[PDB]
Amino acid sequence: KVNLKQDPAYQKLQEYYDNNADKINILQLFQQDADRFNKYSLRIPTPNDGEILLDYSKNRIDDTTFSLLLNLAKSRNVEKARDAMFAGEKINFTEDRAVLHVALRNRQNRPIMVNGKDVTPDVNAVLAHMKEFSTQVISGAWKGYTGKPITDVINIGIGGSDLGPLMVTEALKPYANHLKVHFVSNIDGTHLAEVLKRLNPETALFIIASKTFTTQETITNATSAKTWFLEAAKDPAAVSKHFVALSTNGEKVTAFGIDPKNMFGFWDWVGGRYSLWSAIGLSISLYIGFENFEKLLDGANFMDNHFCTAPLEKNAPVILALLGVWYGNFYGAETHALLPYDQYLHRFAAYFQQGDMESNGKYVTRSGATVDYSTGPVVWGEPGTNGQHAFYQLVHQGTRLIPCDFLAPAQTHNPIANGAHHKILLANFLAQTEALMKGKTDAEAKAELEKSGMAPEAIAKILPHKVFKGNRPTNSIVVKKFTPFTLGALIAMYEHKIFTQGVIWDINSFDQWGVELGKQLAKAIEPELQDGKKITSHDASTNGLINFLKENF
Amino acid sequence: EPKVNLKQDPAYQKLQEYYDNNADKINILQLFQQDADRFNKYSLRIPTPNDGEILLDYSKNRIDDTTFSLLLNLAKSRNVEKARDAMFAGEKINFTEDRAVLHVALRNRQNRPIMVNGKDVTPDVNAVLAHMKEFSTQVISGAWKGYTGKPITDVINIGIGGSDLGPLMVTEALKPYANHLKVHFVSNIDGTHLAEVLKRLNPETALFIIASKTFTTQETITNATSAKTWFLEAAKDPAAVSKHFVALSTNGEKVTAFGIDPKNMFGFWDWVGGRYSLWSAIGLSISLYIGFENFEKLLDGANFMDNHFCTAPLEKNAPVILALLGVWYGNFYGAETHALLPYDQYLHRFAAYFQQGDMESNGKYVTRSGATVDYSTGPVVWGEPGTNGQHAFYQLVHQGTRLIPCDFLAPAQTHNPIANGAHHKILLANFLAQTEALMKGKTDAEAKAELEKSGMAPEAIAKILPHKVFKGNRPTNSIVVKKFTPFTLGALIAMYEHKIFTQGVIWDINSFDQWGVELGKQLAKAIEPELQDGKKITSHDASTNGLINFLKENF
Repeated sequence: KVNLKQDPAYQKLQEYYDNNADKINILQLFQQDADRFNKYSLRIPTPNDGEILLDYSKNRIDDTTFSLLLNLAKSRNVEKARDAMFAGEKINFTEDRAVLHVALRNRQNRPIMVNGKDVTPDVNAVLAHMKEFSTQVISGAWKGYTGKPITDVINIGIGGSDLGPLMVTEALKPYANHLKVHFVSNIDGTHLAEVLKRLNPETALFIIASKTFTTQETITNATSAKTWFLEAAKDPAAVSKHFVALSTNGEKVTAFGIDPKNMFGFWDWVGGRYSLWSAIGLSISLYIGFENFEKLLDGANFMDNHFCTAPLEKNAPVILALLGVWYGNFYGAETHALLPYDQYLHRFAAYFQQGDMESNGKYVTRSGATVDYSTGPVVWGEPGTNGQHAFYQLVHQGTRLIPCDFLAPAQTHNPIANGAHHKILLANFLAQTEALMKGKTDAEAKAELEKSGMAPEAIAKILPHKVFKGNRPTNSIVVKKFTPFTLGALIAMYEHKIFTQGVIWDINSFDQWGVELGKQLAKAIEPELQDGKKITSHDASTNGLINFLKENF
Repeated sequence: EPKVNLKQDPAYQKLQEYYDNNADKINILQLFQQDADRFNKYSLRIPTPNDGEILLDYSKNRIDDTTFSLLLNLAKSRNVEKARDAMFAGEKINFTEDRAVLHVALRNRQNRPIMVNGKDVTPDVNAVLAHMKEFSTQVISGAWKGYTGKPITDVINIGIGGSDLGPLMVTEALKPYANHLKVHFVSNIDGTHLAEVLKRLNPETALFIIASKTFTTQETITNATSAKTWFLEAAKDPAAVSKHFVALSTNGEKVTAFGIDPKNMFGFWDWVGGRYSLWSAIGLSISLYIGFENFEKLLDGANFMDNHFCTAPLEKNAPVILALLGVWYGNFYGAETHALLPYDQYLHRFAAYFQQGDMESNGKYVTRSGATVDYSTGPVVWGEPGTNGQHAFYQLVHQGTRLIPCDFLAPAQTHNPIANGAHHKILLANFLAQTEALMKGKTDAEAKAELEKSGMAPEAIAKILPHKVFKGNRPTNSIVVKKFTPFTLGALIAMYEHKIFTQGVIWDINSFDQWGVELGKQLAKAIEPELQDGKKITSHDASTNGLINFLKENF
């Protein structure tokens, strides 16, 4: 696969950019084209959750740009790559592994082969186990060491074993049963300690989420949790009523004191940052029930089918991928913001900060060459209207191009004050994207200042500060309501956007070699922090930091 | 006193020429190889009276002695010291709004006179503080009763922007100092936010704090009126309102019309920016949660940093140093972002807070003279605490295509030394190793030597090798405190406040206004009636119409 800057489609986009960059103005495009919203929006009907609208019209694209972008998807063989993923080819080429999160939500049970065997029965067997356990815990059948029902579920995991379950349980809170859920991930003892203070050992269920069952942070947290537990329970045999594992290592799990009957497995073709759909989603199933966890899978499967069947010019993940490449590789924007106008989705941007950045924060191509072009952006955001009142000043009147995805539901789960709060929330959702596109010219701001009765000199002083240049691009995504289905569909849509960008950049979206160096160096430092001896083994900064911390232990 | 266009400033030109000649050659590791005294030269220890030293280690940066000199000349050329003194004197440096900028007066612990409109603001500041102290002790003690004669159990701050983020972030950061009160923060106009708090409350024992200067802020007042409605459904007595709602505000007319007694209005002043307001009456939720004595220590820490910023010569002045590094990376290397990475779960909202304080301050494009900038201003600020961030996005910081200066922060001591300190040792090892890694990287030779030592078939070594290389040369600041306490937190917040200020000075922008809010607010007001009415909407651009009409079909 040829270096991307020598790809003829990429070259054509560079030529066009170099000649037209500065002449693309979104408002002017709207003024000249009454069909613009119809042309650059996609409505995706669902069986039972309404339509999903993707409105990508407030972007710096016209007919020429859109064709040139589609042609880049074609020249980088996005469709072929997609089909390779879905067929279980070993597309994680540095680890020589398949990439099959889509198998976890294969609701049609189509055969998908790995090492000569269909994985569907294995996937479905884990799901049936999750369903049985969930019912046992939720119903009170599963009892603690003094014979009581569980009241609290504590997930302990890092990265992919934490963010997904945390984000989704917060997003789908209205669907919760009576169980309280807690998430521990930081090695910082604060994280565990503040959870344990809320708990009764007799009614607490811990879920230790780690494939290896040797991950440092998660095992340390797990063992500290066990120690606390046994201070209450005294009896090591009681650990098996209060600790279960999402893992492959039956020996280690058994040695920790978990019954291996309560080990929920998954596979090397499930990436951590694509894992919430697996056994890793057990805390989701427990919190909102298995039938809701299945609807989340259904939504994801729906989107997987859209990604597979929709032609490129009507394929939501592709179009999103292409827009990001446009802003990132041609306009040079470093970042991309996720702005859900929904407080429950407060951790959505954090979740994709991982799914996107850990996937596409790469620099080596499949041929082993180093890229000479931009790859993944810094992904960030806060839900509206909170972010709106924190940082939008800079999105409107700073020096930066920041493409933003604005998301909202038509309906709220909390229609307080006869719906009044939701109307205001949606008005802001709409107005901000309108504002970013349209801006406010010198003439418009001046006319306002005159009509307000300000004198000419005062108007001169303030006027430049009141001008909004606009032409700032946004996508708007609307659902009828955020439900397990529509959330699953959206998560999967972003998963496939990320995949498609990786294919264009010819990187490996599915490995993570970049975490190895810090892990090694941390292991080397651990023993040096065990006493007050002066450390000289590193560069002078690391040494100097270590000795300062020793003075202050 | 507008300044020359920054790219024309002779000190900025000198930097540009040096960057043009040396950007490709500056390698942090090499600079350590060649200067054994590097850590000593490019670090600062600031002793505090009771909280140990604060260490800023800025040695893992793409700077040599020439770079550092040239950056200091820029802070001189742009008159940072004069601009500081002007702020601290009460001059009207918020030039678009013609207002003073005096969050430093909120923590003026020495009671120095500070003049606004011919009057010392110090007595005013101190009266409000005295009031906050009296009220906080009354609520905390149980002496302040609800409408059925019970002590308060829950405190609900309602506010947006600067009336929320500071109190939220500081209560989370100082949670080990909390008393028995539960604190709640409602900010979003999204009904979910209020509703999920109200479910946990007993109207007999809940106290609401309505934080808004004008007392007209739409989202805050909508939330407040909904809370009041809930409240009165239970209390059924307009008089009960004054036992359960207080205001952080100066509009006594509107407060009192809401049902709050003006005795329970805690005022602040127009020279207090929202994003710099937690030190004022706006901090009442903090005072309530961790007690007034602790709130004063927070103030003391900020005052201590204010004094440092005033007295330290540029070359040993932490805010200025951090500001100048950020201009180096932003304006010369072109980096768009800056990451804040506290290795501290209590500080999980620290980056979020500085998203506002930095980006709403310096996300600006018009200079003091009214001219549009032709250089970059404020970066996108972002981050998550360690080690959470570490397992989310550090792949990209290590091996992506982007320069991302990061501030790593950690304490030598934890408030939660569980398992005999074992978690905190690991936490610290990661705090240290990550910046070491970012600086040192790992060459083809280093990677290959490791691979050789695993039983790796040479074929497989060759195919994996390039993926295992780390370019390194990625800069960081490391900030260490003895412990995150109210004082050390206050000092660090102020430090970043003064970083932001110094950058604003250099860029010749107004760090203290926020005219960028207005267009969106006006366009939302127009849309409101259109969401209610029956008609197909056609008054906007096709996208806004299309979105409206799709929403309307799904109502």
